[PDB]
Amino acid sequence: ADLEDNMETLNDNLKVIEKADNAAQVKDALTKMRAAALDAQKATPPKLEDKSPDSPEMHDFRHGFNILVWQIHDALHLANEGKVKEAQAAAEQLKTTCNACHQKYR
Amino acid sequence: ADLEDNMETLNDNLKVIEKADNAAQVKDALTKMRAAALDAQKATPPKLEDKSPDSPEMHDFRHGFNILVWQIHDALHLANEGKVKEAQAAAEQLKTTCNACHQKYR
Amino acid sequence: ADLEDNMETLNDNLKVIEKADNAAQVKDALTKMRAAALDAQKATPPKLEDKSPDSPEMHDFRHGFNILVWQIHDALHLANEGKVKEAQAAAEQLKTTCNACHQKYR
Ligand code: HEC
Ligand code: HEC
Ligand code: HEC
Ligand SMILES: [Ca+2]
Ligand SMILES: [Ca+2]
Ligand SMILES: [Ca+2]
Ligand SMILES: [Ca+2]
Ligand SMILES: [Ca+2]
Ligand SMILES: [Ca+2]
Ligand SMILES: [Ca+2]
Ligand SMILES: [Ca+2]
Ligand SMILES: [Ca+2]
Ligand SMILES: [Cu+2]
Repeated sequence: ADLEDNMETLNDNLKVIEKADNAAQVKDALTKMRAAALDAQKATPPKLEDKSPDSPEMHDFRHGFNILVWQIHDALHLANEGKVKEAQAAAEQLKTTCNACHQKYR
Repeated sequence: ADLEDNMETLNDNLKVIEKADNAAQVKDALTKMRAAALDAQKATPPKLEDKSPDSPEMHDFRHGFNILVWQIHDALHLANEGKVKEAQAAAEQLKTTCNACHQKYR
Repeated sequence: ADLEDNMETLNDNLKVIEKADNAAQVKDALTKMRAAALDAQKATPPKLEDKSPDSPEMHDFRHGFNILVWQIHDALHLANEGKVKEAQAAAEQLKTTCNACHQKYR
């Protein structure tokens, strides 16, 4: 997928996670987010097409998904255990990471 | 290790995983695959020696191991739990990822 | 944080882990190490300021944290399970990875 299909996959599944009722549904939505975040790590954001492919800011932009992918990983494991409320809370606190990168390059 | 020693480590341990009987053996072979996949992520594939070190295709080639390393991670956790059959099935479905990258740069 | 604040976070938490008594304390210190190791992956080490931003040695330097981040991950999961002694032993065997990179670029 391209960058914004991924971004609309991170967002849709955030709402799904906040509204889910069993482990399976949270586990399902986080698994999608992780694939999306990894695929996103390829792309070149609009704001940085006018700069060099290995701009430091292009490296800052890839590092931001590592933070994100590692927090989906913790969230996912809570879900695999069945601590649904804890998994829901972890997913909710991802918006810090989404919106840190957002104000830089969005 | 170099690129093809790693590739022959991914392959040998695939057969090992498909033929194992306890959690320990699957866990052992997947742990080897993860080290191999990470070490592989360094290398420069033959097909891309004649292109620039930061070719997009050299970045596509490193991204492919992330997909791979993250699916070994799930497989490994099933094994740590003891769901041997589920871990065996996850390892089997890695060949999609092996052969996606393969037709591009192998 | 900058590179050496991260390095002094990896070190402080190593001692903390070796001296902890419950799962929670090990889990706490490893979680800090993982954030530190990821943040460190950005930086450019002193020894390699006088070389190109995408030196192979600058790529070797980022690969070293993957090895490190993936071994904190295993350690952390032992701690989440409550195998404190096993988690303590995993953290102790990280110094191989710390000191492999150290003799290259420290
Ligand atoms: C950088 C490391 C980012 C992280 C982490 C997240 N997002 Fe993101 N986002 C980023 C960029 C550069 C852009 C602009 C891309 C563009 O096409 O203009 C975006 C955009 C979005 C969007 C809008 C999609 C669209 O149709 O325009 C959404 C809905 C979005 N981002 C959501 C989102 C969520 C929920 C995140 C955390 C889970 C998240 N993003 C992380 C860069 C980055
Ligand atoms: C790219 C991201 C790859 C992934 C993921 C996997 N492989 Fe791979 N493989 C890749 C390249 C560029 C090459 C050519 C390297 C060369 O030395 O010519 C290969 C090669 C192999 C081989 C052959 C080893 C040899 O002696 O020539 C094998 C056995 C192999 N690959 C196996 C394999 C398996 C089982 C994978 C999934 C677990 C896998 N590879 C992933 C690139 C990539
Ligand atoms: C490279 C991939 C490294 C890994 C993995 C670890 N360290 Fe490291 N370390 C690295 C460099 C290039 C440097 C020099 C940076 C500098 O500021 O000079 C260091 C330095 C340290 C330090 C000293 C901090 C200071 O105030 O100078 C410490 C205490 C340290 N490193 C500890 C440490 C530990 C405990 C590690 C494993 C858990 C570890 N490092 C990994 C590069 C790399
Ligand atoms: Ca949209
Ligand atoms: Ca609900
Ligand atoms: Ca509901
Ligand atoms: Ca061979
Ligand atoms: Ca068998
Ligand atoms: Ca057998
Ligand atoms: Ca110091
Ligand atoms: Ca003690
Ligand atoms: Ca004590
Ligand atoms: Cu895990």
